[PDB]
Amino acid sequence: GDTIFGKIIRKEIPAKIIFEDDRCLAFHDISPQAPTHFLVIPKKHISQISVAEDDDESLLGHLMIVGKKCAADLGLNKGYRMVVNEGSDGGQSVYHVHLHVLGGRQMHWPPG
Amino acid sequence: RPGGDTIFGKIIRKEIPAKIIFEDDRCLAFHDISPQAPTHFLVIPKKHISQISVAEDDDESLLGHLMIVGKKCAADLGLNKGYRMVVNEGSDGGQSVYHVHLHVLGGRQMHWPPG
Ligand SMILES: O=C(NO)c1ccc(-c2[nH]c3ccccc3[n+]3cccc2-3)cc1
Repeated sequence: GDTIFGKIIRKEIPAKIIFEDDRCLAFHDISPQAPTHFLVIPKKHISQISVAEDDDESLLGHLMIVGKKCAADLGLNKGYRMVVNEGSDGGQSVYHVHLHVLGGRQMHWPPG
Repeated sequence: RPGGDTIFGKIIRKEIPAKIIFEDDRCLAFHDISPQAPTHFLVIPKKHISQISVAEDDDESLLGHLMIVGKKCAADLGLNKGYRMVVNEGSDGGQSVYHVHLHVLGGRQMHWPPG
């Protein structure tokens, strides 16, 4: 059940990597919807947040902490929006869990 | 007054009413008063963290717990077709209350971009 995000983690295709550790990867979105638009993904293949396990909690929190640290480092001092999409109604484009982080512009309401 | 005195702190302490979905020792899930989708609820920590930008490293498991509770709640509410989770930070993010909150929206097709 491989995805393009699997290929990015395995370094088989190019991505502009912002941050990496032993358990996650942050990289700029190829189809950016704001001046800054990046993704934070687990290296573990969790297909969708709906199937995340209880013992994934820390890992999921880690994505958010890394995301907020990356945002600060990228100069997003007026704020930002974090997004996780699930399933068809959520508009989940890739069946590998991913945290979007968008900023550098006013984000509007509703959030889609 | 633990929880702070944002509206969310008052909800945690049952000083202001809310439509509560789920509660444990770490968090509270309740319906949003100005819903942007057929289902729209919030998951908040009971610990007052003002915004994600000031979360501590040791808040990781708590932040994770918000998402796990969010996904469980979405399932329990019958959002079978999916949903969108949102955290807003600061002015550009449209953050309305300075107590960290995970929005969970579903029951309709969500569009792109997410605002
Ligand atoms: O000024 C605001 N937004 O721009 C604002 C933000 C939050 C509340 C608010 N949100 C609630 C969400 C869920 C349940 C109860 C809520 N609530 C009660 C009183 C204010 C308020 C009201 C206004």
